[PDB]
Amino acid sequence: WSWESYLEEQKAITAPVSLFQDSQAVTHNKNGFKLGMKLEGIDPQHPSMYFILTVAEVCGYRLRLHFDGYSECHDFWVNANSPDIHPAGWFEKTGHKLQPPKGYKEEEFSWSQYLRSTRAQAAPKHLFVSQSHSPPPLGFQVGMKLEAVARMNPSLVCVASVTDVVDSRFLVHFDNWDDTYDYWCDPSSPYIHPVGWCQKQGKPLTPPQDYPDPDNFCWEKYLEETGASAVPTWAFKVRPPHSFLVNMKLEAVDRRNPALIRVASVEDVEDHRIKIHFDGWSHGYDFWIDADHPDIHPAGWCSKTGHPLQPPLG
Repeated sequence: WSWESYLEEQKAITAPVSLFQDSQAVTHNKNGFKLGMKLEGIDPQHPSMYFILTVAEVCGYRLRLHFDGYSECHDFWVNANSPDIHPAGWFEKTGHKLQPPKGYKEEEFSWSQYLRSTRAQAAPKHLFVSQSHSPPPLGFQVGMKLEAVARMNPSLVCVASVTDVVDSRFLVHFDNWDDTYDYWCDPSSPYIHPVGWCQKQGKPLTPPQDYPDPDNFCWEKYLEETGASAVPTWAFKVRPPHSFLVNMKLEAVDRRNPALIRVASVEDVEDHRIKIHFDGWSHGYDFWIDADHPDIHPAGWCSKTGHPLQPPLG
């Protein structure tokens, strides 16, 4: 099974490499991670928290991460060029807090001792794209407020704060709302707006949870109450809409079993998101995803990275 013949057969076209951020397209970097190596990384489900992680599996340019001491049903995949993982000792040097592996207390964890008691190695520093050596995102500092879209199913534009900054990105948090809604962005995200955007758009702004007298939430009053400043307008450099067109083919990670990447097709589009359909499967599986999501790639990504591509259901 090659893409050449599948295109010839379906009389289809692939989404050009130029439509992808090149972190989604780069295939020539070597994956240096090895089974057993230990490191630090955020919990996808709680992006504001850091844990000790172990490389559970290596496949192509990807790897499965395991929360030391916890159940294997929490393992998740990332690409080797993921900005959400860091080398051992990162949190300490960056002043971040670490959630100790199951069984330890924050006051009894030292990499030195830990590696020795587990007879393991820390993944070398030269594998991580993110280890705080980069220039912070311009104009976005911890404590600043803004309006951002929360994937609350359905989505809402809520009052939010920058609660963490790492290298070139920041973490958006929704005031007094559940932690799990946080997400890392950069200044060009299409989901963030400056304080006051909603009012100027004539849209409803969702105030903090249980904020007294929600109906009359007032940004100026709130910034006064918190002493927080608003992310300055100039800092927002929203990116242009993507140019993926319907029917273009590409490769996407199966979110029913992320260990697998299938042949995919653009089913529909919006300004910043595309709808994935896995060739040969029901449409019940279609799903929307941001155009810059790290789990979609140009055709041939698997082959070039040594990862198995699942052909359309035959």
